[PDB]
This record gives sequence, structure tokens and C-alpha cells, in this order.
Amino acid sequence: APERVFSDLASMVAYPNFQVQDKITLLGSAGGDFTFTTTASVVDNGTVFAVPGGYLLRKFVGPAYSSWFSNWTGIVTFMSAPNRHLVVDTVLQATSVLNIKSNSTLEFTDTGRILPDAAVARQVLNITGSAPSVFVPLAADAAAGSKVITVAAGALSAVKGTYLYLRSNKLCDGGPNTYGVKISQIRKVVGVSTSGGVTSIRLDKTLHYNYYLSDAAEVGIPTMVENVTLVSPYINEFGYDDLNRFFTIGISANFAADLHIQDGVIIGNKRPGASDIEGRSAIKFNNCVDSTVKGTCFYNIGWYGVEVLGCSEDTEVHDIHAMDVRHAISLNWQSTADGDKWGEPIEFLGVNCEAYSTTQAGFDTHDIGKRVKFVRCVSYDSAAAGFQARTNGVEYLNCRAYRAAMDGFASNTGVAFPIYRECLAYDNVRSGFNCSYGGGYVYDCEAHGSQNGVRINGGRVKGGRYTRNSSSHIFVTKDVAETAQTSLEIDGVSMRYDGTGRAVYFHGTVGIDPTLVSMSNNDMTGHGLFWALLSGYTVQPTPPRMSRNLLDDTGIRGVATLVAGEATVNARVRGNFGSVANSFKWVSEVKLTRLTFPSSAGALTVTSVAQNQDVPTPNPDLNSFVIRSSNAADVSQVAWEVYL
Amino acid sequence: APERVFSDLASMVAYPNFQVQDKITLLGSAGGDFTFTTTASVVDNGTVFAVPGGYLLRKFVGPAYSSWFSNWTGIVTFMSAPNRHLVVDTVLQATSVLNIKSNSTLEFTDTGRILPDAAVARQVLNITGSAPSVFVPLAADAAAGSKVITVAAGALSAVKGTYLYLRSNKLCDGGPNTYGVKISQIRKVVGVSTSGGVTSIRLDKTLHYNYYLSDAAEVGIPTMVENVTLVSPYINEFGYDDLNRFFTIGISANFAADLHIQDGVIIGNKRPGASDIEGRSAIKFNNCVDSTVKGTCFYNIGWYGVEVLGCSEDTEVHDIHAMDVRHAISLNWQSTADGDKWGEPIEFLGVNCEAYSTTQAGFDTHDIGKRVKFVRCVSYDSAAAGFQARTNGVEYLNCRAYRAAMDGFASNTGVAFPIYRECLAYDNVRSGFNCSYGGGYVYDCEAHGSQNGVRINGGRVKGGRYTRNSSSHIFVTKDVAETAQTSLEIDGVSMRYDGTGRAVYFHGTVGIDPTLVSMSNNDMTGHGLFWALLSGYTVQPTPPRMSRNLLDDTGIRGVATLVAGEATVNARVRGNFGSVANSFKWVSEVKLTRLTFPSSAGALTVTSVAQNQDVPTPNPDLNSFVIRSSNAADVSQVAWEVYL
Amino acid sequence: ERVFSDLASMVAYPNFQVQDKITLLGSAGGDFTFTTTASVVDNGTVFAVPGGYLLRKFVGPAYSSWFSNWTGIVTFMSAPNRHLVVDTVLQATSVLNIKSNSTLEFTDTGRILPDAAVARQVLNITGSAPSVFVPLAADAAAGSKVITVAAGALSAVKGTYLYLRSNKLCDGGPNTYGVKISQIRKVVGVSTSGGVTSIRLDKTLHYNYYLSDAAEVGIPTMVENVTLVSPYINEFGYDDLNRFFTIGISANFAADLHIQDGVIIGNKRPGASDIEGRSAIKFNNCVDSTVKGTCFYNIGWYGVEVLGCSEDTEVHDIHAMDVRHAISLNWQSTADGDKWGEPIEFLGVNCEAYSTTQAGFDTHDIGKRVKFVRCVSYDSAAAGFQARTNGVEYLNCRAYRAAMDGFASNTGVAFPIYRECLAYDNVRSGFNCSYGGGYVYDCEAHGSQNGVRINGGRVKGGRYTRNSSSHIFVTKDVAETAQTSLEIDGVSMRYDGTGRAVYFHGTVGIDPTLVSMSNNDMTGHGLFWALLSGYTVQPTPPRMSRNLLDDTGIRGVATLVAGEATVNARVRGNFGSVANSFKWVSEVKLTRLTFPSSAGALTVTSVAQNQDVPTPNPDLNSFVIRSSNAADVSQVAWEVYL
Repeated sequence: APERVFSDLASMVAYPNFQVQDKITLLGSAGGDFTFTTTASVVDNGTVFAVPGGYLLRKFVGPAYSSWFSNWTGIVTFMSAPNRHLVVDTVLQATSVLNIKSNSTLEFTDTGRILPDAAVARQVLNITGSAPSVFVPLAADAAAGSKVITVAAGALSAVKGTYLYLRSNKLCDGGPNTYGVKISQIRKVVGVSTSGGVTSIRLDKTLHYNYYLSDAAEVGIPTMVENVTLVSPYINEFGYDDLNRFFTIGISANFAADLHIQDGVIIGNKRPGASDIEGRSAIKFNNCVDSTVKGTCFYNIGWYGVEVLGCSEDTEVHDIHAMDVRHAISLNWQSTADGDKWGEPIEFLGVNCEAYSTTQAGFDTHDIGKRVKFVRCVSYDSAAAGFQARTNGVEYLNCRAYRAAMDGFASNTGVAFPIYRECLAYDNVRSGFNCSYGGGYVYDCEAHGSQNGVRINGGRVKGGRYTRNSSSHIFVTKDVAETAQTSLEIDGVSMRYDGTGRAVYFHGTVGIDPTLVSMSNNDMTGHGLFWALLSGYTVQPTPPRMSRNLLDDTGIRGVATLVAGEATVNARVRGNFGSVANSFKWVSEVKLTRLTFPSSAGALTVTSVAQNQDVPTPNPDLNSFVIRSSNAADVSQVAWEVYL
Repeated sequence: APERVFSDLASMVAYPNFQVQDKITLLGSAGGDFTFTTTASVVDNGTVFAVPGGYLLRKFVGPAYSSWFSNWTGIVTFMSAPNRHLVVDTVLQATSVLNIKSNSTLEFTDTGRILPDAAVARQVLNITGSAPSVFVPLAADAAAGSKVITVAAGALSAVKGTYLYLRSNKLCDGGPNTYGVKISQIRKVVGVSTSGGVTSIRLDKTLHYNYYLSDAAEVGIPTMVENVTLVSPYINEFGYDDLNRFFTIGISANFAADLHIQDGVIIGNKRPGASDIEGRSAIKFNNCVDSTVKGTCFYNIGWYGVEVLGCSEDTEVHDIHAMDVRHAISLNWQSTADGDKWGEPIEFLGVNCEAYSTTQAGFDTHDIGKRVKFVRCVSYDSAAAGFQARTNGVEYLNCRAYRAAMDGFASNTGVAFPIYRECLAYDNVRSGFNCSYGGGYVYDCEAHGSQNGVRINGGRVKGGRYTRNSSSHIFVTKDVAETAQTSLEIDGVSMRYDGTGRAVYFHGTVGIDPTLVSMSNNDMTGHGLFWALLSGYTVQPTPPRMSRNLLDDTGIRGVATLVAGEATVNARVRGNFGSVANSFKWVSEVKLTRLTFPSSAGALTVTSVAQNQDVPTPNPDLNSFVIRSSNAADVSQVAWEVYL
Repeated sequence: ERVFSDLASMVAYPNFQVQDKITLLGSAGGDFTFTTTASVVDNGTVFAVPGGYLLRKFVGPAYSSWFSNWTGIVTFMSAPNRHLVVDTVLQATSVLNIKSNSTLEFTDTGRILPDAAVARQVLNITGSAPSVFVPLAADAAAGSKVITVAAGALSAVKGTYLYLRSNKLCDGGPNTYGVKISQIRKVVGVSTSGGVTSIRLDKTLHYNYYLSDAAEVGIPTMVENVTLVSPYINEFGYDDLNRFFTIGISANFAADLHIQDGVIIGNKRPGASDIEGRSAIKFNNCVDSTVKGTCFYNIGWYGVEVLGCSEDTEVHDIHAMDVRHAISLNWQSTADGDKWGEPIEFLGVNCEAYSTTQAGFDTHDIGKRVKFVRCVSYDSAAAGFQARTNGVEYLNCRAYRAAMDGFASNTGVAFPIYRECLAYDNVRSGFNCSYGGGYVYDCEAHGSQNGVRINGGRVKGGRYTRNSSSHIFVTKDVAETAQTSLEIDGVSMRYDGTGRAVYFHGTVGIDPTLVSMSNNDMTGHGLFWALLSGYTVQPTPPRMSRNLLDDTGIRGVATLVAGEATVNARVRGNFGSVANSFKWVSEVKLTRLTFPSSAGALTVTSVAQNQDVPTPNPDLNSFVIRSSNAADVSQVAWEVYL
């Protein structure tokens, strides 16, 4: 006195003559210090409470806490304004969507949880801006690289620091784009200037496509939700499936800039091991810029872990863990069955992500999107592929895929040249790398334990090591005979024999011309006569160009001494001189160099290749060739080396 | 009673009855609880207020908040002592520099800003130590790799856990060091032992140079500012240019250890698009150790985004985003025009940084600095190069340069061997990689859409793939004829013909000898007789050594059958036998190997190469060569393969 | 208005009543409530007083400055769901144990100073192994999402863990102590049917759990979600107060343990010798846990020790100075009985070790899927990196000035992979993998006695310079080890005034024909590209294709005259028969440029090498192109290789 103290809220709210300078205190589960006022205030029953005469305002600096609030509704209310920092330190029971606004932070303590409504499977968190409500056209073409776009003076108000959404009817070009999605981008206004009836707006970042007037290039002002941080969000909890408690999408964002999601866990918008539900993504970024997800764990998810779509630019996914999901990460298309759509993701980075037991590819893109990179990601036990590229030129560095039901890494129909650098595939059922749909670049990669190491129709396999492939290490083939075969270069690969499949398998069945392949400097040791596998040929095909490969490691070098311009040499010289259709006619390259220089030196040649035919098993140490001189007096000492 | 409660500052400061045992409270926009005292106390009108009889001390645990201070001056006062943790939760209007001291934390809420003084363009934050006042000489020479240094006993007091500054008159050796900067290093004392009039000081990290007594090797005690953390600094704000509100240097650090800057945004110390202003770097690290910048966004900066100079050691820059700046990151030299200068950066890492529209190179070093690495950095639309290396052996991993006005990646005058690993250059005007000033190592790189893929005078181009280069993929040239051509190895490179430039271009004009190049196992498919481009030669030069390259993919392998020692084969065998100055004399390498072994077998050779001359366009499938045996009776079946 | 001037006062007042306003001034300041409900005293948040207790009122975290002594802190942290900020300098006299869902956070000022009277452990995060196991109902192969046990056999609660094990031996490396396999998994699905319960796991199984191996499973007690933010353990000057500790932060059966930044110093005297088991941070059977940015000084044992079946462990951006090993993956001694667990899936990235008494980064002989990415070692007393488990992979790592080798494997270790690694001034060698082969890809070694020591595998690419003996030394650790095929392709082994290109070790049975050298730059080594020693019979050389030996006098055009032409070029060779030498000659590639009717088959003969004194002039070496047709007058283009 002047000191008011209550032991419950019902008390504090029921007091009838609060004075604007009372010292008000509340003791209990939501306790604290309040201030009376008659100023109109938004009631949320957490920070602002209604009472006879007016309101009670909580006194505090720093963030607010969920444990202050009477109910989920109050939470929702409190978060509906921008600039709000909340710490979820209690177990919230959701009955509606929670929308986050600009410059807001939702932070979880280890105890905090948002549990979805068991009565209605719906969305949990929305971070939601909106597309511009009117567009104006560009006053002139703006090429890729432009820092400035121009509009008619007066046409729109370009406020420095805000965003713009541009679009045209030019199609997205990251990949095949079969839905014919159109181009768009989001940029920030950092400079504005009018002169001569044109406004020039300088953008933060340059344009990545041609924005032409012939394509109806326009621009408008989107309402963006910016600067949102979700710290350790915990959505749902184990045992959700016995309560039949689900949700649709966990965290859905659209038109958001600088949305950063750190750690947290998201569980169960499907039953464990259950099948997939279209659209039930854990986190969804649609038209998001400069947004990231780092270290979040996803369990038991109906659709994608992280879904990136629209003109999402500069998005990073780091260190995530996803178990029992359709795709850990997926860059998506948009169906235009119901009209026009704009945006493919541009500049996407996945780094250090782990996916287990996905029902479809572990890490995937659809058929649009530009500049996609996967770095040090790994896939385990996928029901499909470890990694699937469906847009053009996806890059993978040091990725790994184990025990995929299908392929470790794969492109798809009409996709062009993914790049795999030092990627490892282990024990995937069908193949390590399947890029027979339209070439690939397989550089310093490894594939072990599949039917075939690499399935390829054109491109390059440079370096790397292949083992334990039942059929062959490299399989030259196509997805369908209508696809084109192109040049294939196989240079510096270890494709040794280890008692399983052969080195290379040429697929005659679908129109493979072996001469379109060049094999240089590869270690094919131990395959003997069975380095190649051929099938589907009706005429013996010409073999590929083959320079200095290794086929054997014994009796592959030596010195002979000519006698009357001849010398028989026992070595592991080999060849096939038959004419079976599915086979090559070939023979060992034998490099000859003279080491003594008699006056009767003649021109050297290899003739009479003989191969031991013992039974049941032939002995290659008894193969032999003859070194013959063009001079019949030759008694040179000649060094020899056997290659393939 | 015994408690006195006020309703604003003015009242609470005036009241004269304050006694050491009152409980004191304040209502209002900076409310709290206080404790009166009469000990000395530094006023800041935040946590300490001067009053009749003594000073009121705000009592709180945790950090302080900017919202409690009356003005910028008290904030500055507050942060002027070490061990401060302040949360900027308001928009501060600066009118002086803010110095941060050791063990302090400056932290911004989404709302917090520091706006620079519109009246005076000055620096914003300083983190400033000082060089030593006096030096003592080393008792003995101390070689690179020394864990210990020695000084005369009692020369200086080395306190364990503090730092030392070492220097000599040896010149920095990282690069050309044209200003003649001298070596210096900073080390932390972790062990001390005195014996026989000689103190041995153990360092945390070893020495990276040789500190000799003949070079005046000496050592003193710098005053360091250590363990400072800036969390999410927001300096200036969009629209600054319309208020003519700027600043010079955003965050300046000298003699700092463990300065960590986390996210935040720094805007406009220049107008948008405007020209550069010397020295207006957003962040500057001079003589800093183990300091970092991570995730900060830079807009409209007159100088460098992050400027690193001095003997700054072990600095890392991660995930930055720099738009409209001179250099996103620059390691600097020091001008010695007005005196001796010490220190080059040692151990630098830039990773996953993004630069847009820089007025000069996106990522730059000057001509000093050791161990400089760029990992997965990207430059867009530079006015100069994407990447500029002016110190020796700068290493680039998986970096990307798009659409630079000049070269994607380049070194410079007297700069030696940068190393490019799996770096990609798209649509840079002049070249992808320009390392003609003094050699390069270009490993598995890619350059598309330039005049020349790579300009190089010596080094290696190993693997990689080059497309859409109007002049040539590899251009063997020099910056100036005085510069020395060294050996160049071009191995396994894809330089296919795509309707633009040639494969290799040899620059006779600046003294290029083509026999100092070896081309081995490259894919030159489709260039026909035009794989080389020569100019500036007065005399037909000898060609480089060429081993097993590919020039066509049709008519390049078959079997022929001799008849009376001969056979004419139709194949894309090729050559130039002319003697024109700007061309080579050359011919295909045709590999021949026998497949049937008659008694008339002789030595094989190629002769009579003939090349169809149809008009208007020649048809190389009517080209031909002859296989002839030294034995006129030979009827062997000879396999053949055509290489370059 | 119950207001006290200090502590003692607030704890002597007999009158506290159910609902008052209690306030404390002074250094421990705060507001309190009264109650008689049992509470656990800690003289920080809970106080004992005549009549019952006083509870401090607060939201958010608790502060060390609130506490009377180290003991209450320990009490406070001994319950789960605690958040404490160490904003003071705490003086420890016991071990502090941290429990599930807790966070210990230090301000720039906070410290935990170890007991100077007793060297002990500082922080413990410890769970415990399962008290009982039940056997698996059926075999569970690698890749299984599920395991089965008899219905009723154990209660699998969703969200909790399982510890599985079998008598199968760990298979990551040589595993000489014969450690057995185990793994910890989270239950995410449970279903019972036909007397058999099927448990679904978060992650799949990485071994074969067979019944023939007594595969069994049990319910460990884990400590989960612990975060240590900037821990400061000890302080410089500790050695003058003789203040140490044993293990700084020791964890066992922890899940999601994260240590961020911080400093740990002095469980050993500066520069002093090592003390067994005194690791700064130790992770034993921990899952999904990490250490990022922490600094280590003066550590008796290892910086970060990872042992047991720790799976999915990562260490980033640490700096370790004067430690045994900055990171070590360990084995478990079985001398005193059976042991379970090798690390699986370990990532080291961007880590820096300075001045280690032993390897900078090491594993022992168990461990699967181990990766070091961009780590660097400076001045190790031993190796920079030592791999003792099979297939360790290094990406872009660097070793400077190690007393022995920049990178090495060890006895019975198989094929480490080095990708774009850099070795500078390591005394003995850059890469030493002569124990069981190696894959050395685009690596670089400068300033050792030998660039690469290797018995088998591959050197592809890379560049080697300033190696006194040779760039590549083909050798074994011991003659009993097998030599396998070695490929040396595309390597730059240029002569620069020091060593030779390749050194074949006859002394330990190296047969050079098991080596192939293709497309290498061996420019400048002249007749001395190879070094041999220990041979008693001239051995046959390795297969060699198109390498480069000189860069002058190596391409021309010659004109035949009556079937012959004497060419001056840098053709070379040895035709001698000294045991320690090869019999070899340059590869001279011939192509015809004019096609006279008299054209015949070409050959190289009459190789001659200038013998001037003191120093020979190789520009006067020569060879002869000869045609099989004596009339031949062709122009012949020639190129000289090795």
C-alpha cells in the first residue's frame, strides 16, 4: 500500500480500483511485475491483460516467455505483430497457425515444444509475405548482368531498402522445365534515380536472366516478411502417432528474406515408415531470399524435409539430418496445370547433410533450378536413388551414397550433364552413377558393390576407382535407344579385376558404337581376355581407341635378343582374333625399343601372337609373340613392354 | 518504506535523502532497481547516475541494454571499460567513435542500429590495441619453427597468457613485396623459464620466419584488445544517402586478438553506385590474430569490404555478402613512402563468400601475404577481375567467377603461380584464367564464354573442360616479352571445337617457343586442321610434343588388309606439310597393330597421307593414308587408330 | 516489506509466511517467495530457513553469481532441465555433473578453476550402459531399418535409445585389441505381432548383427541435449599455482552434446611430457555430438578423444597448441576384458594443431568412415597426420615441418586416401604409406628426404620438389610386407638440384616391373631419374610411357639420305649392367612428313651419348633413324620421350 500483490491471475484481473501508479505484482506460474494504464493496448493475456478500468502491462526488457501466457491464442496474438522476440519455454498446444512477422525471433528452450492439434492436421508456423498486387513494365530491356532496371518515372515508388519482384514470359532455363515455368527474381533496391522521365533502380544483386520487353518484362513491389529467426524449433514429439496427432507443413515460408532456421527438431506429419503424403513438407521455402536451414533434424515426414521452390535465391542447407522422409532436400517445380507459374531456385547450397531411409531420393531437384551444389552430403539406404538430379548441371563435391535401392547418383530423362567430383558410391543395388540419360562428368569418383559402377552414354570418366561390380565397372548404355550417344572419354581409371564383373560393357542392344569411346591410361589389370562385355550386337563392332592401358602385371616387360632378325618371347601378350558378333578384334600394344646397336639394325615388328590354350585353365605365361626385324641379320637386343 | 519509488530519471537524480540501505526503484522507458553508494563511480546515465551525496547504481545480472542509457555519450563511456556486455535494443545516434575493450560483447537486437553522425564522417567502432612502446633484442637467432625465443634475463617481463610482437629487418616473403615491408608476428606467451642470464619464452604457435640477430630481431609487449564479440552489428541504414549520412571505416581493429564479428549489416560509406574513396573499408583488421568475420552483409562501400593487413594471423572470413564495394575482401600491403612498415598476413581463409558488382576485383590480395586460401567463393559482374592474386601461391578451391569485365581469375606483374583447383569461370570477357604474368597451375578448371579460356606462360593445365572461347581455349602468351616462358604441360584437357575459337594459341609476337609445351591426352575433337592458332612468327616454329590426343571421332579406327605389302585406308588422318610462318608442320599419329600373322609379316609404316581438297568445303572422310610393309609379300590384317 | 541487507540475515528470520515480499540486497541480490514444500537446497535458487525454504524468483537462466559456493552449483546442475550462466570465477573442489536438457553458458568473465589440492575431472556428462540385454529374435543385416526381439522382452519407448552389440569384431581397421561391435540407435517406431516386436530405428545398422554372434540389445541410460557454450576451464598461470585437472570434459553415453568455442588449458606443465588419459575433451559412446571452435593449450593427452561407438561426431575449427594429439580416435584395451565400440562417421574440419608431442591428428586401429577436411598440422614431434585404421580420407590437408612424416599410415594399415594434400618441410617424408599402400591424389610434398614413401597403390597427379633423396621412394616398412601394383601417372617430379625422381628399394624386395610410370614430368634428371640400391642382379625396369625427361633437343625434323639420318637430340639411355641400375632408352616417336615412293619402315638405332669432361654435353647426344628401304629420303618428324 501503494503495493498490490496477488497469488493468482483471476485475482489480479478481478481487482476493481487499480491506480495508474500502483506497484502491481503477480505470484505464481506466470508471475511478475505489471503496470496499470488506460491506454488502449492489445490484450494477449501474457504481456497485456484487461482489468477493471484498463490494462495491465508486464514490465520487462529482453524477450518474452511462453510461460507468461494464459493460452495458445495469446501466443498467436503476440506473434502477429512484427519486432517480437519470444522464448518458448513451455509445452504449447496449438489449435491454429502461428504467423511470424518481420524482425521476429522465436526461440525454444530445451523444454519448449509446439504440439500440433490432434483434431485438425494443419500448418504450424507461417512466415508469409505476398506477391505484388500490381506490376509495371520495364521501360527497356535489362540483360543478364544488369545492375539497374528502368521504369517510367512515376510508374511505381521504389523505396531504398525494400524489395522488387521481376518477371517475364521467358521460360526458366536451369533444366528441361517441362511445366514451362516462367522466370522471376527478387531483388533489393539500393539505389534510385529519376531523369528524363525514366526511373533507374539500382539493385543489390545483378539479374540472372534476360528481361526483355518482347517477353513482357514487368516488375512490382512484393510485401516481404524479413529477418526472422527460428532458434531450435521443436515441432511435435515422439509418440505423436499413438495420439494420432499430425500436421501438414511444419514451417511454411513464402516471400521471406533473411529467414534463418537454426537446429531444432520436426517429427511426424506421417506415421512411422508410412507412405507419403503430397505437400507435407517439414520446411518449405517458396520465393525466399537469403534464407537458410542449419542443423535441423527431421523424423517421419510425409513429403520433403526441406523444400525449396519459386525464385528462391541464395539458399543454404547445412548440417541437417533427415530420417524417414520422401526427400531430405528437394528443389521443386510448379505444376502449371492450373495456370502460369514463375520461379526456379537459383544458387542453392547443400552442405554436410545426412539422409537416412528416404522413401525416394535422398537429395533431389526437379527439372528447373540453376547453380545447384551439393557438398559433402551423404545418403544411406534410400528406396530409390541416393541423389537425383533433374535439372541441368548439378554439381556434387565429395558426396556419398550407401546402399541405395537403385542408383547411388542419378540424373533422369532429358537431363544434361551432372558433375560428380570425388564422389563415392558403396553397395547401391543397381549402379553407383547413372547418367545414361544425357551424359555426365564423372571425375575421380568411386563405385563399389553395384551391378555396374557407372552407367553412362557420353561424357567423361576421369580417374577414380571401381570395384566389386557384378556386371562391369563402366557400362556404356542409354536410357532409351532414342537418346543420343556422344563422345565418351575414359582416362586414368582404376577398373581392376577382382573376380566379379568386367571392365567395360558396351550395350549394342540400344545402339552403342564403341568407336565413340576412347580408353587411355587405365588400369584394367587381371581381366585377361575378358576386359570387355558386349551384348546386342549383330555384327562385330570396331573397338574403341585404346592407348597405353594396363591389362597384366606379370611378364609385361623384358628384354629379348634377336637371332637372324627374330626372337620368340614369352609374355602376357593377348588379343582376340575371332569374329563373334558380341566381341572385339584387338591385340596388345607392344612397345619395342632397341638397347644394342649392331650394324644389322632393322625395323622392328611384332608378329605371331600365340596364346596358350591349356585345359581346363589356360596359362597366360605361355603366351608368346615374335619380334621380327626388317633386316634378317639383326641381332639387336630389344626391350619390350606389353600394354593394351 | 524503507523504499523510494520515482516516475522518471530527473526526479530520481535530484532527491537528496539517499542512504546506503534504501531499496530504490524507477518507472519509465529505462526503469529498474538501484542501490545508492558513495564509493567512486563512473557516470554513464545508464548503470551509474551521479546524485547528491554519491551515485545510484543500477543493479542487474546479465547484459545491459542501450534502452537504459540517456544518450550516445554514456553508451561510449560504458563500453570504454573492459568486461562489458551491452545489448543494443534501440536506434543509437552516434556523434563520436565507440571504442570496445577486452572481454566485451556488443549485441544487436533486430531493432538495434548505430547510425553514423550526419555532421562528420568519422569511424564507428574501434577495437584498438597498441604496438609496443619499447623492444629488446633476441638473445639468439630463432629459426622458423621455433617454439621458444630467448632474451637476456630481466630484459622484459613476459607474463604467461599475454602477447608479444616480434620483428626483424627481413623482408616479407609472401609475394613481390614492392614496398619492402618487413616481418613481424604476434605470439602468446604460454611458457617462461630463466637460466644462466637467458630467459626462454615459450610461444603458443611457432615462428613462421627466420628471426636473425643480423637482421635486428627484437621483441616487445604490445597491448592487445582481446576477446571481443560483435553480434549482428547494423551500422547505418538504407536511405542514408538521402540524408548525406556516412562514415569512413565501419569497424576498425588494430592489435586485436579473438575478435569475432557475427552476421550484421554495414551500409553506405559511399553513395550507391558512386566512385571509391581511399581507405573507407567497412571492416579493417590490422595486426589481428585469430579474428573472424562470419555472415555479414556489406552494401555500398567506398573501399574494401573486409581489409586485412599487417601481421594478421589466422583470420577467417565466412559467408559474407558484398554488393557494390571496391573489393569484397582484400589483403593489403602498407606503403613505405613515409617510413618502415611491418607485417604481412599469414594464414587467411575466405570461404563461401559472395561478391556482387565490385568496382575492382571481387577478391584480392596485394603483393605480400603467406598461405592465402579461397574456398568456394563466388564473384559476379566485377568491373575488373573476379579474383586477383598479387602475392605468391594463392590457392583457390572450387571458386566461381561470373561475367567479370576482364578475367575471372588473374595474377599480376611478377606474381608467381597461383593454384586453381576445380574453379569455374563463366562469361568473363577477356579470359577465364589469366596467369601469364609468371606461371600458373590450373587444375581440373573450366572456363566458358571468354576470348581465351586460359592465358598462361608456364605451368600446367591438367584436366578441366573449356567451351565457347572466341579466340582459343588455351592461350600460351606472356604479360610482356621480358617475362620468361617456362615449361607448360597440357594434359587431359577437354578443348573440343564448338564453332568458336581454336584449341591452343601460340603467341610468337612475345617470344613463345612451342616446343616448351607438351600436349598429352587431350580432347581436341572437331578442330580438324585448325587446332592451333599461331601469330607473330617470322619463321615456322617447331611444334610442341604431342602424345595421343584426339582430333576426330569418325573414321579414326579400323582394320585394313594388306595385299602385296600395301593397303590404302580411308580415314580422318590429318596434317600440315606447308611451311607458312604462323603454322606447324605436323601429322597424325597412326597406331598400327597386326591381327593375322602370315609368314610374310614385315615392319609396318604409314606413308602417302592424302587429304581431300573438295570445294567449297573439303570432306575429311575422303582423306587417306597407306600402310606399307617392309616385306613386299605381306598380307597381314592390320588394325589402325588415329590420334594427334 | 521483508528486505534484508545481506545473506545471513535472510536465513535467520523465523517469520516468513506463505505469501510475502522478500528482497535481498548485495552481491547475491534477488527477490524470493516462501514455502514449506520440499525443495532441494543449493544456496543459489533454493534456501533453507527456519520454517521451510526461500525460492528465488526468475525466468530465463540462473547465474553463478547467485550461489554461495561451488557446492550449490553442483547441486543445482545435478538435475536435468537446467540453464546456468557462469558469470563469475568458480573454484571447483568436486566434479560437476551435467544432466539432460541442460546448458552451461560462460560469460567472457566466467571461469571454472580446477582444485589445486587434487587433480580430478572437471565436467562430466554421463549416462550408463544397459543393465540388462535381450537377444535379437532374428539376424539383422547391415542396412536394417528394424530389429526384432521377443514380445514382452524389453519395453522400447519411442524417442529413447537402444544399445546393440554382438561378438563380431569391429572391422574399420586392424583392431588388434579385438574390440567388438556396438551401436546406439533411437527408437522411432514400434510394432508387435505374432510374439515378435519390431523396433524401427532412426538410422540403419552398419554391421551385421547375427544370432550366431549373440547379437543382443539393451536400453542404455543416455544424457541428452547438453550444450556447453564457451567453457573456460583453468587459466594461464595455472602452472605457477600447480593447479591441474585430469580430464576436462568427459562424456559417456551422451546424445546431442554440443561444445561451442571456449578455452581449456593446463592439465600439464607447459612443454612438459605427456600423462596418460589426460584428454581435454573425451567422447565415449556419444552420438550426434560435436566440438566447434574450442581452443586447447598445454594438454597432457589428447585434445579431443573419441572412443567407443561414437557415431556422427564432428569437430570444427579447433586450435590445439602443446597437446599429444589434437584429435584422436581411440581403441579400447581388452587386457582386462571385453570391449565394445569403434567410432563410425567422424568429421574433422578446418582444425589447426601446433607443436604436438605426437601426431597432430590421429586414429588408432579401429574406426569407420573417418574424414579430415582442410585440417593443418604445424611442427609435430612425430607425424602431422597418422592413420591407423583403414581408408582414412584426407581432403586438402596440410602438414608443415613434422619431425617425421607429414602424413603416415602404420603397421598393417590399409590404403589411406590423400586428396590434394600439401606437405611442406617434413623431415623424413611428405607421405608415408609404405605399410599397406596408399592412394595419393594430386598431392604435393616439398622439402623432405622423400616426397612419397609407398609400396603399392597410386600416385596420380600432384607436384614434388626439393626432396634430397627422391620424390617417390618405392619401399616397404619391412620386407615381410607385400608389394603391390603401383601406378605413377601425371606426376610432376622435376629435377631441381636435389634428389632423383624415383627410388626403388631393392634392399626390401621391391620389384620395379610392378610399377608403371605414365605421362610424368621428370624434366632435368638426365641419366639419373632413377635411384636403385640393394639389388644384386640388374632388375627389369618399370613399364614407362611418354614421360618427359628433357625440355631441349626433344623435337625436330630430320631428312633421310639413302635410308638414314643422324640426329642430334637429347636421346638418352643406359646399356650397362650394374646391379643397381636399369637398362633403358628414350622413347622416340617417329612420324613421316614427306612421302617419297621409296618410303620404308622406320627405326631408331645407334644411340650415342656425348662423353665430354668434366661434364658431358647432352646436346651432342645423337641417334640414327633408319628405313628398311635403302632408297628412302623421307622427312621424318621426331619427338623424344621416356
